[PDB]
Amino acid sequence: HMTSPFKLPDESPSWTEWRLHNDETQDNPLGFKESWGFGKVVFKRYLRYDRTEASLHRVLGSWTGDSVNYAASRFFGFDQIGCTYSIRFRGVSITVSGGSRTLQHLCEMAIRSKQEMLQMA
Amino acid sequence: HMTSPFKLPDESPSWTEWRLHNDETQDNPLGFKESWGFGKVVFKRYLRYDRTEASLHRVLGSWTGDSVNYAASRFFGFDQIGCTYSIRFRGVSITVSGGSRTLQHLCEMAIRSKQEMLQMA
RNA sequence: CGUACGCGGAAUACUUCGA
RNA sequence: CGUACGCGGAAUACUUCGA
Repeated sequence: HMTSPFKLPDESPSWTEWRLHNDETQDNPLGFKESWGFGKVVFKRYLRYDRTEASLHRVLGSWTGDSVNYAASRFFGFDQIGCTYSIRFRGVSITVSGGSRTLQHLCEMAIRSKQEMLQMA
Repeated sequence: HMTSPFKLPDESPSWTEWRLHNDETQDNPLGFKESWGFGKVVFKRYLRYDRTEASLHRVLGSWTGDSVNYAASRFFGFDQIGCTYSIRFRGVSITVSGGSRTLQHLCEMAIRSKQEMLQMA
């Protein structure tokens, strides 16, 4: 059981729920997918999002600079390792990548990209 | 001679200039690298940037939604193609990717990521 | 700054198979 | 929504070679 950088559990819909949603509505999916990779390990999350202020606040809390650093530090070594944050929403994907030594900046760019991605008209 | 999505020419420093800059100063490079890829074709640019308002204004003009769409449309076909914008600055890289059908949104996210990247403390 | 290459990881696009 | 795979492209990290 590795330590995840996420503070909220995964919310992936079952194949059935996904199908039901499809027949009900795309630019209106159940949510978005985001991931954090440290070296050879990747952690993923699908989170429900409905474009409301309440929902945006909730999902922006899925990870923080501190939770990412704590999870990432477990994989640090003599040499620098590759770190990456990815988020996909409505057909568009943004990936922020860099070496572990720039993790702080990586997280700053990651959270900003996340907010902009979710607040896309 | 293919049509580039860029409106400013490349400014890659020679090996000599780069070396001279190194001995003079990293979080203070001569500039940043950005690229636009449409299908199997990629266009690249290294642009000088000194963190000033004047410089930021200048480099944000290297491409627009219109110049990207005109360059990208040359590669459109029956099926959708993969499009990508990448920018690297001070050890951090941001890549915005998606299918050609989302190019408009891709460009919106790309320009925002570019501005945030260049205005990183 | 740039060139060629290898490994790992990742992203996107198209296609297909499986629930 | 998810799984496995192939091709192309791309990104990052480490290493090395070449200017």
